[PDB]
Amino acid sequence: MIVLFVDFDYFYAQVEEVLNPSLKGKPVVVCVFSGRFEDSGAVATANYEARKFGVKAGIPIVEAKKILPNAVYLPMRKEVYQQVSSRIMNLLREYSEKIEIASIDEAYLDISDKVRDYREAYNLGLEIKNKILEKEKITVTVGISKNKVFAKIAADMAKPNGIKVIDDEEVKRLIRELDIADVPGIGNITAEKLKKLGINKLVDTLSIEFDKLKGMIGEAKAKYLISLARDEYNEPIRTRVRKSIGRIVTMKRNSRNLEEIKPYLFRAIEESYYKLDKRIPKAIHVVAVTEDLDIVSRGRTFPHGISKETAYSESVKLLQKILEEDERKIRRIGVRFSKFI
DNA sequence: GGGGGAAGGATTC
DNA sequence: TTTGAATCCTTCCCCC
Ligand SMILES: [Ca+2]
Ligand SMILES: [Ca+2]
Repeated sequence: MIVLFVDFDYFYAQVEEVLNPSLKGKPVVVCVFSGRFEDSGAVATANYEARKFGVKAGIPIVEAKKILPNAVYLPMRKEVYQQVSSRIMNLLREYSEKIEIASIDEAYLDISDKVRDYREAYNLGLEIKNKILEKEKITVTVGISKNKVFAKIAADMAKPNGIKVIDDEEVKRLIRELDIADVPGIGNITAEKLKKLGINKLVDTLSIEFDKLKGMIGEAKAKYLISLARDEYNEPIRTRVRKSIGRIVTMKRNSRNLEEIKPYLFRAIEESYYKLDKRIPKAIHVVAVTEDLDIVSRGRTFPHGISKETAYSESVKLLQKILEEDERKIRRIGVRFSKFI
């Protein structure tokens, strides 16, 4: 199998630049404002000018403004980025029928039946890159290798505006020398636990005791890392169906007062249904963030799709159940819909 | 013992 | 560490 992964560079920020080129060269920070106060919320993403100084995905807006008070701060316009994204993906479906859209700015192309060797893969890469730069003025990074994971790792090493192949020889090497925390799917919480087992490289999972690994990171991740270590990575390039849609919102102030919360909940539901757009869910879950930033949710599943009225009544019950089973005040309330027809 | 599916906390981005 | 959106993934429970 030959895999070509495409990762759009600092995507949200890059899109704002394209729609307004005068932003080029300037640090641009795309933000998601929470509303509890002035500048409340986190940064979704920033261009490289802003990242050189620490401003990156996740840092509070307030802190980003302390570092770069004159940077350009823009509100997240997901709808716009999604449309630009869809056009780019469609350009990609032209280089292969077997494409997996892993997210708004990532896609995996199984190009076996399109190229014979990496040289030809690399060259198809350049085509793809140029086509996107020309057509949309968006720079992306291409990763090419034997499977989805190493094709992603190839992109991670070459971004931004890069292109990199990782052949079978580099893979065997990476299995030995790559820091495990750089393995797609392994996050901070799993990364640290792996350090607590003497595991820093993929190869290290082959010596530990399975039941010990299984019971520390989980049977799924365990089996996952072992398969990569034995270089037998098992999971093809399939489509991908967004399986859930929701919305969480922040309230002006905390409270466990049903009538105070309802307006927010109902707003979450309306926005949620706007996105559903033709998709009929069968399950609904209500989500609440307590005053001490703890998450709590309660959902229910039906044998038929959920009309908006049912969604309306059912969410009050779920919210009430929550308020009942938890004594803390609520800070944020949201809903989530899934199991579509 | 274990398939199958809901539920809801945990973790990844 | 805030701080949103979505999936991951143990776990509980019905029941053969
Ligand atoms: Ca990207
Ligand atoms: Ca991304």
